[PDB]
Amino acid sequence: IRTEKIICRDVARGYENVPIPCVNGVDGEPCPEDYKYISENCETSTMNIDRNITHLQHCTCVDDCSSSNCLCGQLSIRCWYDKDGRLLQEFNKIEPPLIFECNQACSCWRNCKNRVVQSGIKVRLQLYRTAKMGWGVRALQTIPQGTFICEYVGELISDAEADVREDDSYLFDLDEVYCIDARYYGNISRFINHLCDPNIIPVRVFMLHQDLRFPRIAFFSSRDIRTGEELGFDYGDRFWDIKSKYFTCQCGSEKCKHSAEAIALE
Amino acid sequence: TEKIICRDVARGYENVPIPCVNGVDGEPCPEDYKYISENCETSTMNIDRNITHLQHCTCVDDCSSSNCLCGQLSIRCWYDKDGRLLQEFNKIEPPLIFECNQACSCWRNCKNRVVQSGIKVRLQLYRTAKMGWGVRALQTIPQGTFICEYVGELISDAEADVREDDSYLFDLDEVYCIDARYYGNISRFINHLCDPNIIPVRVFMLHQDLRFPRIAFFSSRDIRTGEELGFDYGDRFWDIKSKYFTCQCGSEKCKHSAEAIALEQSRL
Ligand SMILES: C[S@@+](CC[C@H](N)C(=O)[O-])C[C@H]1O[C@@H](n2cnc3c(N)ncnc32)[C@H](O)[C@@H]1O
Ligand SMILES: C[S@@+](CC[C@H](N)C(=O)[O-])C[C@H]1O[C@@H](n2cnc3c(N)ncnc32)[C@H](O)[C@@H]1O
Ligand SMILES: [Zn+2]
Ligand SMILES: [Zn+2]
Ligand SMILES: [Zn+2]
Ligand SMILES: [Zn+2]
Ligand SMILES: [Zn+2]
Ligand SMILES: [Zn+2]
Ligand SMILES: [Zn+2]
Ligand SMILES: [Zn+2]
Repeated sequence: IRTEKIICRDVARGYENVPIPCVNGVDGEPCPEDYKYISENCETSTMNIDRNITHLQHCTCVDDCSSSNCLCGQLSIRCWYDKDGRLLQEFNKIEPPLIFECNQACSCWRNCKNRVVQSGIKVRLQLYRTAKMGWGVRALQTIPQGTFICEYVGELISDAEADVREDDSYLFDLDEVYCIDARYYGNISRFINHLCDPNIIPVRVFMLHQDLRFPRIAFFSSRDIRTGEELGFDYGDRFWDIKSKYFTCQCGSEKCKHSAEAIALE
Repeated sequence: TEKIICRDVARGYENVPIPCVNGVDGEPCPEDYKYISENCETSTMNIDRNITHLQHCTCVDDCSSSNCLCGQLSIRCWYDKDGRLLQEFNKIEPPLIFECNQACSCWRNCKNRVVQSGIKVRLQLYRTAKMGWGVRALQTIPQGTFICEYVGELISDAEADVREDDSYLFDLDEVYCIDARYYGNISRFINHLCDPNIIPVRVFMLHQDLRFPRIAFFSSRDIRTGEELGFDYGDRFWDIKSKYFTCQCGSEKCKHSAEAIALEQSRL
């Protein structure tokens, strides 16, 4: 009988607001050290991101940015965050709008109501060894629907650079066109597995800059997540049209659209 | 009577609030600039952010050993266990400090990350008797304590050479400058002292682009509660401004007062 061992107190090395421990109760695999944990996106070549402060769209708010006069919220029709920093129930979870958070050009304070993603991880997560999908990430607490979980962080690369990379299992497309590769450099999101019935959704967010070629990817719970539940987003059709050839989906859901049994039926 | 006219000039952007008071005159809270906690650009600066261009260390401890690569870049790490510059630190010609970064194998709480950890002392923007607004300590501050960074708009020497208001310029001696006139933090309000209690140190943290050192002020001696902060603006500042106004620091060591200018002119 295998018992669960704590093999890393924090894979983030103190860079997140909270520790992200690693456990393994399935096999002898030690803490993954085949990548560089980074808390924010990195560059390995000049991306020339527009960082000009005068190019920022910003609000003239003196309040906590909870009114309809907030220009930043208007950039997505309205601010989609409630008083608790959670996405509103009517938020389009299928085709989400671009979220424009407040920034350093806004007249408002750093603790206004339009600063959720820029404030970082608040929920307790754990890197753990799954039964059939290698490493995965699970909730250490109940997470209500619309809560910010974590950012998809990695190395920013061009569409051209992504097309010459051998290991394309940690790529996130920003559909100039750029990609986030978390193979060599990434955060806790590089470990999140694919679920055909996802419990998290990717949302394009803008904070310190508003260069539309480079949205930041924020994952929000798509529904209420129970304690001990594995996190999962939909990798999309590009990932599966390339990988189904080599392996099938092991999410074990009745709604599975990429398993060997799902393949045989279609 | 003293009046608290702003609870936080930084609008929650620093680790601690920086209130504004005025017990001297009717001057309202300054709003003729934009408070920013980190440097900005209003043109293409192209700061080298390439993570592979970062020199970094392989420490598995708290980077308190002489074997730390980042400390060696700085000759040695100059921070003690409490994050204060060592007594033997060169305050006249300070070395370039390379703090640890996102490429080092160490943790975010290692001993080589004082400046990137931000303001920890209680500061106050206040109205002075003779020099307009100033900044003072609301606590006693031991020698070698990190105070604040000189934050502003990054501009080239070419741009600094055509800007009209040069009263908030800090030269990074391609060369570049930090202009805190339109965009700046609490440091834009620090007055000149011929006998200063703070010193600027060039520091590298998230990038190691040598055109853009970040300017960190550290106390050059023990600072008492209520004491005004001041650094030496230097000879370029006073060689230009002495014609228009003289230094009011009041020190016996003053080199830029009407009396000091009168002595210098009769000499030359
Ligand atoms: C971004 S990585 C996720 C973390 C990965 N499990 C690890 O141990 O590094 C994606 C890879 O995990 C595995 N994986 C993720 N979701 C899966 C799924 N639904 N079914 C099967 N394998 C999956 C595949 O090996 C896939 O290429
Ligand atoms: C960077 S600003 C400092 C904050 C300024 N006192 C304010 O109220 O905005 C520098 C200017 O402050 C004044 N100043 C600073 N130190 C001074 C000194 N020792 N003597 C006289 N004026 C000084 C001069 O007007 C100088 O150009
Ligand atoms: Zn607003
Ligand atoms: Zn706001
Ligand atoms: Zn705003
Ligand atoms: Zn599936
Ligand atoms: Zn080190
Ligand atoms: Zn280091
Ligand atoms: Zn270190
Ligand atoms: Zn003086």
